Amino acid sequence: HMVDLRSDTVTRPGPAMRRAMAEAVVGDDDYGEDPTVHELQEKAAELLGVERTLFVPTNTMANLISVMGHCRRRGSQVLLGQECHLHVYEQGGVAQIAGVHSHPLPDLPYGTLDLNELERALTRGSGSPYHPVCELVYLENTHSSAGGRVLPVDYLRQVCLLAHAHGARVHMDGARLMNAAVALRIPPARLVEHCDSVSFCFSKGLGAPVGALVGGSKDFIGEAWRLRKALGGGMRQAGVLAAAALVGLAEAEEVLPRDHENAQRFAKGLQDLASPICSVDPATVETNMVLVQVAGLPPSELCQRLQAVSAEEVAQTGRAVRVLLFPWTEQSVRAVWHRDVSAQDTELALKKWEFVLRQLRP
Amino acid sequence: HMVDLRSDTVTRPGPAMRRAMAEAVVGDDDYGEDPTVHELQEKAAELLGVERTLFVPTNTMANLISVMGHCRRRGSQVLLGQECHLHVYEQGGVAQIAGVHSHPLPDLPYGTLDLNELERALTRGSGSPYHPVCELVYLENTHSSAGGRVLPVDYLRQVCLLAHAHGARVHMDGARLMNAAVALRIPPARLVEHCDSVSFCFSKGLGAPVGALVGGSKDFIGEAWRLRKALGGGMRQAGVLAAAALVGLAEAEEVLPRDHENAQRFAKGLQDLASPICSVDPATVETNMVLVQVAGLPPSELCQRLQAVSAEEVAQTGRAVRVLLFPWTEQSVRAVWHRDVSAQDTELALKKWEFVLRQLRP
Amino acid sequence: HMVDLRSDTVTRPGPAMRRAMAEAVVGDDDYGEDPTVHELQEKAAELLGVERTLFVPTNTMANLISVMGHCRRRGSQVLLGQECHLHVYEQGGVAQIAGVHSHPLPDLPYGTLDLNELERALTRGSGSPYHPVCELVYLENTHSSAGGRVLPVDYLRQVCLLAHAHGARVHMDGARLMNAAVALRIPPARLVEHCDSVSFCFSKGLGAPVGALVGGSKDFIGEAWRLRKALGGGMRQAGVLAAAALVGLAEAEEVLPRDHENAQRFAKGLQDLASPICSVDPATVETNMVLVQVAGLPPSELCQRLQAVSAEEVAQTGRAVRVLLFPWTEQSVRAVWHRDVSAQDTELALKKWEFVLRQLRP
Amino acid sequence: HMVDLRSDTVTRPGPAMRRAMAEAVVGDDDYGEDPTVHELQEKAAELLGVERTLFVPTNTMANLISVMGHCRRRGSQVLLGQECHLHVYEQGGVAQIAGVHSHPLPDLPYGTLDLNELERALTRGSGSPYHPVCELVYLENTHSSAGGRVLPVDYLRQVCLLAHAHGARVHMDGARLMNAAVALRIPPARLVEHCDSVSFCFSKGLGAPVGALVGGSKDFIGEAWRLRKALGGGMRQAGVLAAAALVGLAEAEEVLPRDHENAQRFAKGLQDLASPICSVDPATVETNMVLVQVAGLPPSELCQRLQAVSAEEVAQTGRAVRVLLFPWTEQSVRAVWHRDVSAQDTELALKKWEFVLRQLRP
Repeated sequence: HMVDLRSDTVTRPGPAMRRAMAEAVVGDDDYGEDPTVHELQEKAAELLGVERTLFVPTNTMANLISVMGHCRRRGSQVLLGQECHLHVYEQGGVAQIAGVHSHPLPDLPYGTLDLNELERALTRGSGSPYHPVCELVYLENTHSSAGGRVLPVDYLRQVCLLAHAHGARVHMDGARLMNAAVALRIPPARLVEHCDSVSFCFSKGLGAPVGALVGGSKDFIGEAWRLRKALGGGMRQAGVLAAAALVGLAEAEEVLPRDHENAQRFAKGLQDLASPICSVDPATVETNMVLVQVAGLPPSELCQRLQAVSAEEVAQTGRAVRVLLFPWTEQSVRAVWHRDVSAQDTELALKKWEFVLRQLRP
Repeated sequence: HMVDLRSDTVTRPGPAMRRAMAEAVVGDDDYGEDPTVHELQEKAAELLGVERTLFVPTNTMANLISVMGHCRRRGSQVLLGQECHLHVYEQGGVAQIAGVHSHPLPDLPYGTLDLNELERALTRGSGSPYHPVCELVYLENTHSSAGGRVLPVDYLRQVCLLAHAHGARVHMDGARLMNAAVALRIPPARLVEHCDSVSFCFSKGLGAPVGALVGGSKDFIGEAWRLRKALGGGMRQAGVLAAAALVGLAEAEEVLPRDHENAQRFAKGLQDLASPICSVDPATVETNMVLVQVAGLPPSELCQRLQAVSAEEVAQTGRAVRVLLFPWTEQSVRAVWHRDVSAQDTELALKKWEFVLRQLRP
Repeated sequence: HMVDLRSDTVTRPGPAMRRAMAEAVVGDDDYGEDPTVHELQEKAAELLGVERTLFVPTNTMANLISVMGHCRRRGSQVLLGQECHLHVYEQGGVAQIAGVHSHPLPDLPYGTLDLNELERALTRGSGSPYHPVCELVYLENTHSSAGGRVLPVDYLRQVCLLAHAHGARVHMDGARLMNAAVALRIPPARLVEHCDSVSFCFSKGLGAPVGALVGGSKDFIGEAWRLRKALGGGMRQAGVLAAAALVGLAEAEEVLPRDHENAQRFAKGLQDLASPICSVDPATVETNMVLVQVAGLPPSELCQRLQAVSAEEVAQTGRAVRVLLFPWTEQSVRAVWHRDVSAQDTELALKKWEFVLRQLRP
Repeated sequence: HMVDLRSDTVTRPGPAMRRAMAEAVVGDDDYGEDPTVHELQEKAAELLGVERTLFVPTNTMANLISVMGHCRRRGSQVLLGQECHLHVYEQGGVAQIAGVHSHPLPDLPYGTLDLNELERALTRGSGSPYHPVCELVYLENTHSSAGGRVLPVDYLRQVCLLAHAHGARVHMDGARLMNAAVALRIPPARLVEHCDSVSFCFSKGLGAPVGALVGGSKDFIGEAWRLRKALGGGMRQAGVLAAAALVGLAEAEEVLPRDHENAQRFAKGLQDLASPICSVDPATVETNMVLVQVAGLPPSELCQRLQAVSAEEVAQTGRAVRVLLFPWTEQSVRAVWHRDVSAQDTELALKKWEFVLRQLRP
């Protein structure tokens, strides 16, 4: 048996999604003739509170388009977090493709940036010609590398006040924005109100196979089209993909709460083991991610043992469960939940974790 | 009734394709865990005679990845045609994204480049440090802007001899490579043998909704992966799209011959009208495209009249056919055939053309 | 004896220039505290009829700054000539540094672009989002590769009318602008009136060791400063160089006429030889350059023989003159005059040419 | 009277330098025909222990060329300090020109990078294709923003061991490398032994008006030539500037010690005042810079008062000294010494500082 908690991107299409793709009404999106893509873009615009949206192949391209759309001036700068996904896991595309300078600030704690450090940075070269012009403050909600932490609304409000005062825009990587809205029990628009543009990903917790989009004003999306075209994201009959994304958008408020509960149950379960090797504070499990601190064992070996199966596992547990995880830091692993991990899969992953921990107990 | 000959990208998925998408076995392609994508990449590699292939969202990204993969040296240059699709209809991405210099040579005649001009250009800065280093010769087969002209094998052989002598690679934009192979009645590999890398598009004549790929050696595709990632083409469960592309690849040798026949029938039909306004040489209709020369009427108005319907059309023709076309040059329009244009649609488009021509006859 | 006609860049500083450098009042130009640089920028602004000017190290950087200043929009395009210096002999910097697309048009004939082809190109993607936006028309006066041909004022007037109608700017590479003004016997401002920005080079015919500048409006030069800084052209005590440039600017109207006369004398002299190997039309020698057509001998060997000295040369000529020249095309060489080539040096170069031609006469 | 301690770039040429420029033997450097430039490049290569050197207009271009020379791979990364000059005061050229990603690490303390953080960063994506490839570790000696701190030899040795193990090169911004060599009383080559390439600036403490250069192997300088050309640093008769740089290179070991003594005298003098507003630890004044901590007064106003002159200054001091300084941080100012600040100017600047401090004493 397999329980894959490496990422929520591994979500596979359900039967309602598979039917929607085979029954999609499509056209050439490059000509603006795909009705299902237009339906997705209009519904997502209403959900996010933006004027327009633009369907793209990946959330990577959506972030890259947004940065290029705000930071067009030669000698522009993005203020972002040093552990945000754009700065670490996107090939440095801000530089090698957008040609924009990046100024990273510490964000590990709770995915938030120190408002004092952010103000000092926004003021350093706010008018001096010797410094690059900060045209964008880049935010990520939820913050992936911090464990799926939720950015509060008031923090988002303070960032926009600080950015819009120094003549900068605000973009929010909302690759897991619905995970944040459900955690706060607020409509997603309340978070997007405090930003100029937003990314939104269907291929993670929502369960769609392919797709993301850029949200913003008409003018910003108007120029996002040319950038999508130049990067090679201007597909033809994309309504096949948008049909599946429409299904996941409707099931979001019902599917995502179960991912948060399963992650919280796992964190509480690991805590109830009182192991001197693994330590988790369930109060830090805000969404679908659990960061487990490891001691005395390299995190890679913990993932290797949890993925392997032994005859003694079948003895003291009963089942043979292969738990898939990623080593995150030098002293921690990361578990991500999604709709293909059932609550019974979660209990089985807890039992595998008990067995592995016991077989190496100091 | 609608007969859309603007482009072969408007092909809509058939029932076999719609079923394949709903029945696709998928995984995360970013982890290399989608079996249907791997099946498409292996079959296409055997079809094209390359070591590996890499599925991408669009043929635009496939060309951009190839140029970036060959022209990485700072101060690199691409030798290409001044009417090739990359140089005209791709937002100048060779420059604004790849940062590579372009040297266009005349290609309008038959999509071919003068081998003397190509040799003189390859020799100008072949060793001088004052000139950019030519690292790629860019070819397009079939050539779109010239009317779908087929590049002969011997011409491809001479280009590689000239390019590989001066230390340059050869990439072939094969957005309509199967249209060329069927026209020559040869396996597609015979054309790809004379190039280092190749693009291949499923979303045109093959009929798939979304998808293209890069073909080449293992090492070239190995680095194409990082470039696909940075540009935002690294999708997750792309096996949904690759399932439809596998169907069109199997129906290619049976679907494309009908597109060439319908285009040839139309060109002969227009010729049998002997109109002093429209003139076509059917000998120039090598694939699925027909360039119609217009006189005394702006090509935009000809497209407007062919798209419109009048009561007199219903009189002298019987049916109300809306023929969709694009104005190509200042004195010509362009018609492109595909599997959604039936042979009976072709005859109806001929009758609409007769009516329009007669109602403005000088 | 050496007569170096390879280029007019080989001009060495005179005693008045050497004194001006040692007596220059200088400061930190980066702080705007060098008075001699400010004096040069103000005098050149009055000479060219622009609002401001910005001293730069090379004419290469001046052209690169101008292109970057006009073509900042992502997906911008420059319309230029396929034999202009920017497109051929500047490492493709428009692409690898500015990230701008280039659309070259034929200019070899007389350094001019066909106004019909220029209008058809400016109209192709003037409003379509599928094409790059043409934001600059790039002109070169005098045109180097064509033999120092002068662009007429009326042609410059027609280009601006055509460019400013389609929302594009006009930049003029005036690396040899004074050579054109003296040829037309008009103030240099009459040429710059028909452009938005201009380059101007002191290190060629004017005789300065180092220096060039960008001319334009206050706002354009204001942003040219940031670009000069980013490229590494923001020098400190540049008044040392600007002092020598001020001397050459004052001697221009007296030094350059002698270069045109010496070149014209050489062209007439070569014609009076009636050789079936070398042919020049003196009517094509508009400035300080002479293109000599060669037959039966590779142009490289002609340069080798003219540079070499034999005992038979000392016999039938009397002196041993080493004439330095560059092979230009496959059938032509290029001679460029400057202030370090005296009129007596010109006669000696004619005699060397007679001897070489006679010793291989068919 | 003026005492300008804003920067050491304000050094003006001396009479020996002014004579050297007027007596320089020059040629076209673009053709490699300037003997004085070749003399400077050979002497500097012997001084630095590198194979070749390449004269450039500014130290900004020298750093930009080096980064571009090492980080050519698409998706390359530079590891540097977040307060190094390249990352803060160079328009973000690593991004907007070189297209390279930057990973800044904390360096403020002593200009050094934590070897553990540097190892963790070099190991994160050392082999993973999901991360950019670190091809350069960027060091600055002396570190400007930290107060001219000297990087020890052993630290340089440990950085190269760590960088060369993970397949990265090491470049050292030696804008003030001679200030470090004199401080350590070691030949400059001992520092350059622990790097692959080096920058070296003549226009600061050495006193030359214009000039810098890149040092490295033959192959690295060979490609630096093409990059210098593309950026517009390929000057013609640069031997005018190289003659002055040769004079400053010979006077370095005699001029720079006086700048360190004057700075140390000032730091001790300010300390002997025991003011609760200004505080300096003379042990932190390693070279020609003094960072003065300010309290109760914004650093801009302290610079304003020290620059202004009052009748009460002429009373209690005797002279009217205008001390020029830059505000550095929110709580500190920065003073930089050079050969145009005499030791008697230093004492006068101390007396002005006493007067200003006393007139606002809490």
